[PDB]
Amino acid sequence: AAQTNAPWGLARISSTSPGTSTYYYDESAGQGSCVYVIDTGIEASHPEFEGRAQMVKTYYYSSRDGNGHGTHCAGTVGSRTYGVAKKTQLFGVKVLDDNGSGQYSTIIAGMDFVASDKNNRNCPKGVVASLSLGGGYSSSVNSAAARLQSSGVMVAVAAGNNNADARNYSPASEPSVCTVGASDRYDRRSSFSNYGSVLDIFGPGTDILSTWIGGSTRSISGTSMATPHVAGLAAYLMTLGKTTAASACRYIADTANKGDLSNIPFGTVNLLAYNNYQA
Ligand SMILES: [Ca+2]
Ligand SMILES: [Cl-]
Repeated sequence: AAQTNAPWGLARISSTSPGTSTYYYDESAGQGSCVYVIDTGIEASHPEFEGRAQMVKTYYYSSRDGNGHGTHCAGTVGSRTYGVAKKTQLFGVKVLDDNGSGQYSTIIAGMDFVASDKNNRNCPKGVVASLSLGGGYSSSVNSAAARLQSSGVMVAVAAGNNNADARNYSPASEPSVCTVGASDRYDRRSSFSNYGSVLDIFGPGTDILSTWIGGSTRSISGTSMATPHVAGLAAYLMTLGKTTAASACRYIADTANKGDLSNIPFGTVNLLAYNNYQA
């Protein structure tokens, strides 16, 4: 399949070179997989989700995404126009308030929730969790992310946006999950992206167009935007049978575009998520 005039990041993950405009992908499109978006919620009614999104848990007064962030990230995972895995099932877990903030105890509880809830969902191609969130180092947060991964969920987490070593951020610094840095459309490390030995992969994160609340769309930037590219790529690759929840991060690193990014500090991977699609 090919999507012409795609958001740059979608085109990027299906090209060995920057600057293209068509997103090439197998039409299975993540069908049969499920991705939990652990965030501010998801506006499931957005036409771009086509009935494939639903809220399954909230830690606030409403399940409504009153911010937009969670809807944006969900859209990069799996919306029709803006998503990597256009036929996946999306599940929203609202651990962040409508200002985009959340307490660690709440974020932990939402991870544990997914580890259990997935046992009551039909996800025959597997389960992914996208965590476009985090703050400073916390062993308890890292342990929660490790638990979610061990339970059989492909965990993708944001590296953080401090132009600093991700070793001092959580859940970014948990080794056993997939820690995602951000790049721009010219294959530079995004100006804000964290780096370091714990990063597994880069994805597009500067000026990413996706869904927003109110049935809208907008472009924003962050390692929060890179993360759902990787989560969606994992779902896509799991539906194709190429990898599993346990092995998907490693598979994505194995198959990544290598040494194409600039301003990567020595000791950080120079690896850009790539679907290696061959019509
Ligand atoms: Ca890792
Ligand atoms: Cl709910």
